[PDB]
Amino acid sequence: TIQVISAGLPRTGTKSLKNALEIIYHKPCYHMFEIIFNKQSDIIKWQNLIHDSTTKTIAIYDKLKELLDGYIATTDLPTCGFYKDLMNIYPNAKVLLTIRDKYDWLHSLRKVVLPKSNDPWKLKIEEGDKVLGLNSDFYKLTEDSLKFAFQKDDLNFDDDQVLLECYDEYNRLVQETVPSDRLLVLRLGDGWEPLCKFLNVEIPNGIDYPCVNSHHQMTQLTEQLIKYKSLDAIIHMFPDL
Ligand SMILES: OCc1ccc(NC[C@@]2(Cc3cccc(C(F)(F)F)c3)CCN(Cc3c[nH]c4ccccc34)C2)cc1N(O)O
Ligand SMILES: Nc1ncnc2c1ncn2[C@@H]1O[C@H](COP(=O)(O)O)[C@@H](OP(=O)(O)O)[C@H]1O
Repeated sequence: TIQVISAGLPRTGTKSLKNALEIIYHKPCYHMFEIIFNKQSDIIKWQNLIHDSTTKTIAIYDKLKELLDGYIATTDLPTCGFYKDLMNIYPNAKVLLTIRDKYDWLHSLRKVVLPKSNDPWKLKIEEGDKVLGLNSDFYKLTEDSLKFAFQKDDLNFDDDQVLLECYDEYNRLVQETVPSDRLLVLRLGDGWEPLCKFLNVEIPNGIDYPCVNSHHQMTQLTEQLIKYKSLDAIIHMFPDL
């Protein structure tokens, strides 16, 4: 069952955290990679779960628990905006918030997750997405999960100023909302020490804190997917996946 709730937004180090939690607990962690490289069936389940935000709350909470059964932690979209509900469902779970410089975050988001509608790189991302078998339902899940995390009904995804404001507002509100001894804010570069002390575990012996999922590596993955049109053919070059 869930031991750690991760509230950090995509492109803040969530895959490195997922890897780190799996090293610490020796059990699997949710992350969107789980959805795309393992379980594309859960897309609609998240999308429908998102529209839901008393017998309404019990129905939502049971569907969250079923989606997360078998995992010890959640990172990344679409679980982000549910961090408060997860605190209620799992009262002993600790909460992590991965953060970084807002401009670095926005660039990383634009290059990997949510390119502008007139960015030429969007064309490549979409071509690689088809090689992975991702359809418009996945795109709507990404957009709706971000809107849900930001608590916005209407969001112009092409507006960087609004995304930067939403980023700062989201990170501030997590730090206001999570009881303070229940929260650890992790900045990129912090390493094992703050995470292991917060979780009260020993630092893993002789291994660096994970450094995975860079935009440089995602750009290479997209380029290789577009070139050969086969994930099986290229997976050997991307051992993290
Ligand atoms: O939770 C991490 C996360 C969750 C979901 C997604 N979906 C983003 C993508 C789809 C998309 C959505 C909206 C607009 C567009 C656009 F604009 F291109 F049309 C594309 C763009 C790239 N595609 C492959 C992929 C990259 N990473 C992934 C992680 C997991 C699963 C797949 C991917 C998915 C990305 C990430 N990140 O952070 O990578
Ligand atoms: N240990 C680490 N040190 C520095 N940056 C790290 C890191 N682990 C992950 N990152 C950065 O976190 C981002 C990935 O976050 P996520 O896994 O949530 O999608 C990437 O930013 P860049 O796109 O700027 O390279 C990646 O380089």
